[PDB]
Amino acid sequence: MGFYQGPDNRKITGGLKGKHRDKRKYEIGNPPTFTTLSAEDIRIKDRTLGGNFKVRLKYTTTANVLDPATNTAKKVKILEILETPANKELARRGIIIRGAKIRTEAGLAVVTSRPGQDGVINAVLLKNESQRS
Repeated sequence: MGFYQGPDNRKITGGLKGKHRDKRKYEIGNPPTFTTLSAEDIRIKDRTLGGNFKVRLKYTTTANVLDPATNTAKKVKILEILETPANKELARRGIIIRGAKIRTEAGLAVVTSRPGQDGVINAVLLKNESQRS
């Protein structure tokens, strides 16, 4: 009870600290080179490509002329039927009936059998031109 000094407060300013200036560290510079290709490699599989398959021989329409003079049966190509059978329109296709005249690379022959599995109709040479009258 008389006199007493009150709470004296001062400003303790001790923030005397500077920062630093920043430079480059170790940043990624140049990128690496690239790969080439495999185009020519695929072109080497492309160059060695195979050829093409060939053709086959087929069954030509034949008449099996037994030649009575030589007594030997032969396969000669069919020209045409001359003496018209009842089944002429079928004999055009080559379905000829026994007794109808036909021309072969041999001569005039008469069909003496039915059409074979080859489409080969057996015939016999009459050893002359049979007069159609």
